[PDB]
Amino acid sequence: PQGPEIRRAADNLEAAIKGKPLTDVWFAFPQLKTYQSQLIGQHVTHVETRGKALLTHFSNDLTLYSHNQLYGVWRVVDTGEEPQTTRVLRVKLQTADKTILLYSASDIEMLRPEQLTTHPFLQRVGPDVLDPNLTPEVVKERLLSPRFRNRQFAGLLLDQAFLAGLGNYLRVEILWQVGLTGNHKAKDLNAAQLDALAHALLEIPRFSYATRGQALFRFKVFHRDGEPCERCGSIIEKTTLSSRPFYWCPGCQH
DNA sequence: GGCTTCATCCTG
DNA sequence: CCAGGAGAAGCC
Ligand SMILES: [Zn+2]
Repeated sequence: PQGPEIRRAADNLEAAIKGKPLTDVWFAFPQLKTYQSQLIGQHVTHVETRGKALLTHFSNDLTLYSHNQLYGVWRVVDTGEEPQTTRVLRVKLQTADKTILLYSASDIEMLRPEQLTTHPFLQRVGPDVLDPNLTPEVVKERLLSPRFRNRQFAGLLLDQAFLAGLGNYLRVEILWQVGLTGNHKAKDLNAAQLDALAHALLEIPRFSYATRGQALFRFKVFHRDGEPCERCGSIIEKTTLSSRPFYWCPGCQH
């Protein structure tokens, strides 16, 4: 799961328990158990996302930081229910009527206020593609910046320092949308291409965020190797780029 | 810039 | 069943 999925989940967590007094708090990790007593009777004030980083803010200025990597997943349950599963529970934030459970995640930390700025991941993530304040021409500026203008898109679109929230599926769907392979640099695009890329970097993630869980978002190439491209009819192929699987259409990506 | 590595879950 | 496959940091 990447940005869009994490924000959908964060929205579900806030709907479940934002503002509601915690009646129980449980952490699997021994070093976090000390926060159990401290948080009972506090409440989540909001669940912030910074790309794939999920920050659950509490009313006593603590912030639970969690990153699902490839395997973590949140689930909202009615309080006291525990749908059977083989995943290991890692976090329970429980209120009178709704409880949220975080399973499998291994990167979980309790942050004090300073660390919202200094934590290693939070310190180096770039702007969030789902941030409404983030505009195409800002993305365009960033693409052309000295920092990123010479990066191949293959790696750049996975680098959370560039744009937070982008992941593999988004990488392939964005590059296909604008007809580019992974081996290009922002410096060598024409202005039309650059403008198309800057818009797709935002609109595709925002589209997935709005509709993936429900015109609606669909993969055009991701996991479609062997199928005919819906734009040009060519057969979508699967290779490896940036040591991650990569899908693309040889017929209309150049 | 290329691994090498960690981490959990699912499949094949 | 066991191995490989599926986000980010580390060590050159
Ligand atoms: Zn095509």
